[PDB]
Amino acid sequence: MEMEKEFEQIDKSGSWAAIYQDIRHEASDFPSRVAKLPKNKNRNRYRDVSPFDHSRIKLHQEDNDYINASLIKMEEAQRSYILTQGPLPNTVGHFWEMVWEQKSRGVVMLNRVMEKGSLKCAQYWPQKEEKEMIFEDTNLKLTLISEDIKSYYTVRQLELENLTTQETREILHFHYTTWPDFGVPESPASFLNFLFKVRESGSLSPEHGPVVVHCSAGIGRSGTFCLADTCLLLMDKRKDPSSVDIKKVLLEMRKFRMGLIQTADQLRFSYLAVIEGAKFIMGDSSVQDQWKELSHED
Ligand SMILES: O=C(O)COc1cccc(Cl)c1
Repeated sequence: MEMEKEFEQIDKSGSWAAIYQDIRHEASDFPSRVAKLPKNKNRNRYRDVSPFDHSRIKLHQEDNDYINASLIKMEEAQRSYILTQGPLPNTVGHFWEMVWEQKSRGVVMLNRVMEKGSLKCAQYWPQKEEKEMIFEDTNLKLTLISEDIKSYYTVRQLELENLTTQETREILHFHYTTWPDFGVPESPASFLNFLFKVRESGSLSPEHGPVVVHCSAGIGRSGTFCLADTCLLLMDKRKDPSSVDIKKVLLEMRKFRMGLIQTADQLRFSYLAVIEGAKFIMGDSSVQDQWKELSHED
């Protein structure tokens, strides 16, 4: 079925939980043996969220190459993403090693450091220009260059230096600050405005390594971001945009990391975002300005 009227049909029939459970039943199951080795216990934030062996990112390090991160490679859309957990106190150095080794330009952060009164990830970037960070275990230095705080999100320019070679690179940090503690946003307008800002920066393009996207576990909000991006790219590429099947795209992405999209509410929101985004893309370009306005980012 098409998307927007499949949507109206699930809403009127109140069957989002059943649609979502079908996806959970059909999703791939692949081994994650490296993640479960005892030496890696303090490298995993959640015991039930692990990367598959076949798609895990390997650190370039002969002692222990493990990080809880997965490469999602979308063949038709010609986009790749790295999805990862929020860094832990003992993995912040590994995180920036991965960014360096995979040649990523952008990092997309969809959570706040504290939510629901508990810590959801480590403070893994510097908050003041004059107070840079040094990661001794991986020999990297990280400096804040500039910060632009808007109503729904913040963009930071960072400098990452490999202290072994004295090479330096510019990394862009895209921080969505307004996802509610419970549930999903009422309107996808600010999330789509945010996605388009990431796109406009070059961070998702083939001349760079894959963008790194994370939330707390790296499957729920993170899954919503790449599912919406990939579906919109396919609708632009194809002769028949109504042939994009969001459930089939989601199952393809779940070949590469478990558990993407964590609730039936997140699934419904993903439909909403793709539907609204397909109107602003057209051929209607003015819709982009509309989202910006409706997002009240100032
Ligand atoms: O389902 C659960 O309770 C555990 O898995 C997660 C933990 C934190 C965040 C997210 Cl999205 C999932």
